[PDB]
Amino acid sequence: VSLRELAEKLNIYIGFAAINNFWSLSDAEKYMEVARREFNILTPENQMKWDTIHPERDRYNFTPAEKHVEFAEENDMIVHGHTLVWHNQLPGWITGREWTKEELLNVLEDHIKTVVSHFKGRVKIWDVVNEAVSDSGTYRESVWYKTIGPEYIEKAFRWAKEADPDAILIYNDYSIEEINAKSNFVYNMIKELKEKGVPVDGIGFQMHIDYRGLNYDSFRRNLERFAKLGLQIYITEMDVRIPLSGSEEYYLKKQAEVCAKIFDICLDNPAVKAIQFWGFTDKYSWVPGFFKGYGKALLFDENYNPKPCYYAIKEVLEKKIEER
Repeated sequence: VSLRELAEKLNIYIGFAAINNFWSLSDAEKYMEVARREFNILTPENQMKWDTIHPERDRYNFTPAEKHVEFAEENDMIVHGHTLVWHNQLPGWITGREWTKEELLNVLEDHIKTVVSHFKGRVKIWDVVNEAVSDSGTYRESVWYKTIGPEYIEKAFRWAKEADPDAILIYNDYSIEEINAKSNFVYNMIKELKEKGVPVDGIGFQMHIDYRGLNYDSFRRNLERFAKLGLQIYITEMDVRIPLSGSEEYYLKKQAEVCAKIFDICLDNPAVKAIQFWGFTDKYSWVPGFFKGYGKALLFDENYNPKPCYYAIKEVLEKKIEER
């Protein structure tokens, strides 16, 4: 039984992030086969981002993203868009010049409406605003915030909902799984947005954690408070990094325990609608390059062979189905 088959029985989605030009990889055939066999939701890792989809002020390139959508549709997967507003990897036409509030607001609205309208009805979930809060519990001083002020967030959501009323719009961020200064800020930010009628349909927890896991009680309580705001919950970029030194056997065992616990807790909260990993094979992962000294954070090894965490997750899913 595949992960997606089990997900269907529990009425949730389980998926991954698709690497750039996955269709032309030297091992594209094997990569795509594992993907279609196991998952029912796909997030383009980079090809829906600004620098790829909107390379010049008046130029739009949907070509790569369309291949991601085509693959998903052909293999019965829904698509998760990523991401409309972010501070990293912005094109030179944005970072290379000074802006005024009015000019950047027009730029932001134009981008959001064009991109969202282009995939209207084909992308079910959109990461509208990504990582807008600093790691100190304050607004991140990005070009958007510094130029426009906090209103860019509320406006991004309203514009996206206008372009596609049926799309589920979410705020996505890292290190906010537990109750802490950062998630507290996010909680108040979203509570306030929804009080004002802003269309924030859900929240996304990236889940970029390590073999040590999380404070599970805090995670459970945090999921509960966000669910009570009337939000759908998504685990969006999960990976459980382990040290590339020491006993791999020991770390993969801890990795499996962590994955099993996260799934156990998520499945117990009906607001969680999907769980995705930021890739699926250790052969293709952003972890080694970002977290020095770490890696082997995914479900399958470099040879596409399932790891301990894969079986652990599957058993948890099967257990939930039986109890129901």
